[PDB]
Amino acid sequence: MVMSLLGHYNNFFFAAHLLDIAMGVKTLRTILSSVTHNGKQLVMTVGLLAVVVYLYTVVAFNFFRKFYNKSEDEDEPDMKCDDMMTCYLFHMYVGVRAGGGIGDEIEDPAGDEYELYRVVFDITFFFFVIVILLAIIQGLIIDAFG
Amino acid sequence: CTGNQQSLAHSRLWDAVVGFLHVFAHMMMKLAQDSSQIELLKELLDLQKDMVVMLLSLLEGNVVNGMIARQMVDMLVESSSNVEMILKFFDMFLKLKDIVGSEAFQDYVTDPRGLISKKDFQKAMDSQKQFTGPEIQFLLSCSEADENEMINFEEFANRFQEPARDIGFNVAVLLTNLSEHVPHDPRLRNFLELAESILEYFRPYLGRIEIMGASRRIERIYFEISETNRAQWEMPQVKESKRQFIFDVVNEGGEAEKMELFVSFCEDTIFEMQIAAQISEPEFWGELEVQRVKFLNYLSRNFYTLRFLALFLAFAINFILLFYKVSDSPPGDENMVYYFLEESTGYMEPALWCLSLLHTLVAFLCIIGYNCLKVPLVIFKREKELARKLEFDGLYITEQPGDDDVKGQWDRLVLNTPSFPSNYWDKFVKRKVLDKHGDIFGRERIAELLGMDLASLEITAHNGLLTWLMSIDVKYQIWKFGVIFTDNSFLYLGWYMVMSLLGHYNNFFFAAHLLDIAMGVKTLRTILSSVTHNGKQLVMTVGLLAVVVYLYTVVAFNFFRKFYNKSEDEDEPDMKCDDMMTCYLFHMYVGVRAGGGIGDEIEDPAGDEYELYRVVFDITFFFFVIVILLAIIQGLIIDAFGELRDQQEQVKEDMETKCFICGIGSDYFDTTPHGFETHTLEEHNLANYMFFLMYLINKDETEHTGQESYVWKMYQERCWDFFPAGDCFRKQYEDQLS
Amino acid sequence: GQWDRLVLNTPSFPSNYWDKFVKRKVLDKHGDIFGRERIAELLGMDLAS
Amino acid sequence: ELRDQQEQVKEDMETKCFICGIGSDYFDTTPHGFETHTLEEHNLANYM
Ligand SMILES: Nc1ncnc2c1ncn2[C@@H]1O[C@H](COP(=O)(O)OP(=O)(O)OP(=O)(O)O)[C@@H](O)[C@H]1O
Ligand SMILES: Nc1ncnc2c1ncn2[C@@H]1O[C@H](COP(=O)(O)OP(=O)(O)OP(=O)(O)O)[C@@H](O)[C@H]1O
Ligand SMILES: [Ca+2]
Ligand SMILES: [Zn+2]
Ligand SMILES: [Zn+2]
Repeated sequence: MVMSLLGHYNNFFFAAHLLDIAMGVKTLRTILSSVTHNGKQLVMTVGLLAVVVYLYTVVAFNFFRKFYNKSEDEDEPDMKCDDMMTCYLFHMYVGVRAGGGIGDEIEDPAGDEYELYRVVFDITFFFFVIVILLAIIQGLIIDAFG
Repeated sequence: CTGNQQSLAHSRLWDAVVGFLHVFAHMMMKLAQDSSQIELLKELLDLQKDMVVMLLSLLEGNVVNGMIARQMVDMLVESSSNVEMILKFFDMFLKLKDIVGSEAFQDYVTDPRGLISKKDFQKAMDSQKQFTGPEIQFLLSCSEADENEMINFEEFANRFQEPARDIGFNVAVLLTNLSEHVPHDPRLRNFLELAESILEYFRPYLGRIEIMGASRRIERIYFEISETNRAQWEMPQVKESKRQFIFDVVNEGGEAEKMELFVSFCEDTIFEMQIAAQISEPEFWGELEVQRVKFLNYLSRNFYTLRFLALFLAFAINFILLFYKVSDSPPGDENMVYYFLEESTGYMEPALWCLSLLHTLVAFLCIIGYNCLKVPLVIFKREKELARKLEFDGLYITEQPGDDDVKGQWDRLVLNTPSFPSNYWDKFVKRKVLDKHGDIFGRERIAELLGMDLASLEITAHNGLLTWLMSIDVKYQIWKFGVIFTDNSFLYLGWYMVMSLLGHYNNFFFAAHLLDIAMGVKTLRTILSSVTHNGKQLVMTVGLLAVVVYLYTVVAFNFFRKFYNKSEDEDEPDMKCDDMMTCYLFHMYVGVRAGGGIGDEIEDPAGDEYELYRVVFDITFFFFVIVILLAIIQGLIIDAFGELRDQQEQVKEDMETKCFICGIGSDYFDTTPHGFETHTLEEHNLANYMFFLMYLINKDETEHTGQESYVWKMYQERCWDFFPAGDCFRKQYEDQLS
Repeated sequence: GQWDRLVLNTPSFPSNYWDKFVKRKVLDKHGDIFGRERIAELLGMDLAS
Repeated sequence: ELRDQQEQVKEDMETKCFICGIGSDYFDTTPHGFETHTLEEHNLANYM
């Protein structure tokens, strides 16, 4: 009722009533219940993912700072990792939505005296995050629903 | 002894007991009205306790409908006129103790010394209709009450509680035994109803053990559970250890050895309570020593809170470290200074500097607390296992270690040491093994191996700047240090402290403590365990993937070299595959991180005389790697995690249909309401068995009952035939004689 | 449990429950061992007078 | 399922007798009862 009242102030507030009452049906009621079913595990797994990516951010900030360049206009630097907050935000935002981890977005390490270290960095980021932690979260949600 | 039991049954003992009950019941009332002959009353109660002990002994091996039980119940119903007085004497003082200290009774006291001011004690006792006129008169008479009102309820209520506790417990045990053996007797129901006030009082103290009896039948055992033995059993650091023990026994314990593991757990938790006994708060050179001893107890008694404090410190340090910034110039070539981004307050840097120090201090305190708390447990377990291997299944005399386990070879060091059983209770294991194996094998060689003095020196028991610098067992200390360093928890704490120290060299080394201690929680602990659960399969699947990628690398190197070009700048070639190492690195690095295999990165083969071959190459690479091997690895990890989570629930749901001791749990005992709960909480309770073991250990050998001596003798020789088999005294007697 | 303490000592506590004599039942059950006057004050019913 | 079939055969013995049928619902009432019935009376190696 409160949001129905608020919908007169702005007509777009009636959109939430499309979702909030569609769950009153039987089939879609358990979809939301699945999220809160493993509530004590979802938040903790997300925290573990955040800690892991934080460790990767620390490693990248200390050593691989020169690779995080995202502009070529003679105003080149655009350093994604020149601040711990900025590097962590870059790793959060697009380091997991990418299909191959953080290695897809950064430049190639071919012949930069750190090629093996950065190859290990990218491979272990991909393996430990994309194909492990995301799969664990997916399995938690789907198994709770099942 | 059946003959003597029948001889006393068919004798004049019953008349003597009746007369004794009469005189005791009358003298208990007579002696309590003056508080001058208190010692005589205490001695009288002791003699009553001895008589009740004799009566209980008369019912040692009685059949459910035994003749001796019926004779005893006839004896009690013959002298009911005095048993009622005894029960009322107990109940009235129990009710007086309960009433005193409440609110209704406290509403009458107005004096400031704690005096009820007699002539208002009667009103206070009459407001709550519990006693009668004569009972209140008797209570008034038993009080001191000088100057016509001086009844000190604080001492009056507690005067008769301690002396009458033993006799009350003994008569409660006797009544419980008689009621549980002959239930079809209305002449005992009135006795039970009149004794409900003492029976309900000794509810938590009265144990109930069912054992395999001496000859052929299940017998019930009643004993006393000390208040301290139950207070320490309810400690938070005990329930989780019990749950871990059940987890291990149910999953990886199997059968035919459950009782041995249970007894070992009972001894381990007895040692745990022994450790916790001296950890309680009450507990020139001498003052410093006692102060140091007192100081080294706050860390041990409060050790997990230090772990939480270290976790909080690590989180705060990492949050502070999140503000680091790098620039080519100082805030005021290739400098690259790592300075701090002070947003609005300059106190962030001193806060980081201080937190770095307290983190290391807390880590050192944590490792000290672990050393003073959980190391004696593992030392005791190792010593006990070694001693019981030596004296029962001798491993360094008859057999030898198989050279495959480092534990057996390392345990050879602690032998021939003057202080080998420093933590184990048994200090005479060397003499036991010498007397057991010193005849078939060389007595002198066994004495040399165990390092004890020969029979010439130690024949029989005929009878600190220097102590801490000369009286040290170097060999024992080396063995203990090796055992401690082999422990996983000690290694983890040592690594924690080492990296805390290293964090002062570079502030970024505190980041690992963010992850390594977050796994101490329950939910995230199995996430890492899943990786090593399928350890023998993960590495091998990764090796298979590497071999497949190597085969594709060979095929690409031989034929499809011209396609691997990754530059267009008139310095074109940039051949990724012109060297087998480079081609393999290109395929492994980005051939699996791509969503469509290696075909996405290389150039198109459209119209190049190899279009079909390269199309097959790309399609089979994609299908065989991306959608098969990666899926297999993912399934391995997720299935290991799921089965690890499911094993934690299988052990939690297995008890609800099975009995931990006698076998069948709920297909025969749940036929009555709360039937499984009764069978668990009354007859077969593992905590009750542990309490019985503690009671036997604490009790003197000369005071052991026949069943207690039988159980103790079987325990000393490590035979568990006294534990209930698939029988619970109800399939034998209560099946027909309900 | 803490919020249920407000509904006590109310003239119309069992407004929906069928049993309107629960106060008298608990007074007759626990009014002897504990204070009858204090129980009446806690449950807010008129005293026996 | 290939991995699970290799585990089902490793747990069917622990409740059934390879020769006479019933394995543990009648012989485990005594301690080491299944072990005795396997190692003394009905042993396939002994039949070989
Ligand atoms: N001797 C026993 N025989 C059979 N089952 C038992 C025995 N002792 C305990 N159990 C099982 O354990 C249950 C109670 O013990 P458990 O420790 O599992 O639970 P809890 O008392 O709620 O836990 P806790 O005290 O550890 O917090 C019983 O309901 C029963 O299923
Ligand atoms: N005749 C039998 N009847 C029933 N079960 C049997 C019989 N023989 C063997 N078993 C089962 O097999 C188990 C022992 O044989 P098994 O080969 O499976 O194990 P193992 O001796 O540890 O292995 P191995 O000797 O092959 O290394 C017994 O515990 C029982 O479960
Ligand atoms: Ca004796
Ligand atoms: Zn049982
Ligand atoms: Zn068989």
